[PDB]
Amino acid sequence: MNIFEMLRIDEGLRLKIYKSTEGYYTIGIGHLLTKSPSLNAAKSELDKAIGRNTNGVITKDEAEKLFNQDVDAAVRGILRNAKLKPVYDSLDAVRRAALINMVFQMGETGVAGFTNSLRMLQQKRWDEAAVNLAKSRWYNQTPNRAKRVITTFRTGTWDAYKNL
Ligand SMILES: [Cl-]
Ligand SMILES: [Cl-]
Repeated sequence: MNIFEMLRIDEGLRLKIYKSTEGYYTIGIGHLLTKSPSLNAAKSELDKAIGRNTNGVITKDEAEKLFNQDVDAAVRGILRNAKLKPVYDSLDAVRRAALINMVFQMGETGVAGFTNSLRMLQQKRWDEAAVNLAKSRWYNQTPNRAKRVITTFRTGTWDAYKNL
C-alpha cells in the first residue's frame, strides 16, 4: 500500500464535477475546484487546471495527473511548514502517509491547527494522539475516513486499508 493507493481509496475517482462532502465542486480524485457556489466558476477553474475546454468532464489520465500534482503539493506544503515539518520528519513511513492524507483533505493550515495531537505524535504517544485526534469536527463529519487515518497513526500499519 502507498499514499497513492491510500488516498485513492479515501477519495474515490469521479470524472464529472461533483459536490464533495462539504458541498464544494470537485473532480477526479478529490481535486477541489472551488468553494464557490457557482458551477460556472467551477467549470472555469476546471478548464484552467486541465488546459482545455472540458465541459465538466475529464479523462482518467487527466484525473491522475491532477492527483500526482496534488500529492506532490501536499508533501511540499508539509515540508515548508514550520509546524508540520518536524512532525513529519519524526515519523516512520506509514505514519507519514497518514499526515499527508490529512493535509490533502484539509490543507496545511487546518492540519497545523491540531497542535496538541501534533505534539503527541511527535512524542510517539500513539494512543493518546488517537484519542485527541477524534475530538474534532473532522472526525465527527467524516468518521469512517477519520477512523482509518487515526488507526494508521495508532498502529503504524496499513491494516485499516487492507480489504478496501
Ligand atoms: Cl491545478
Ligand atoms: Cl467518512
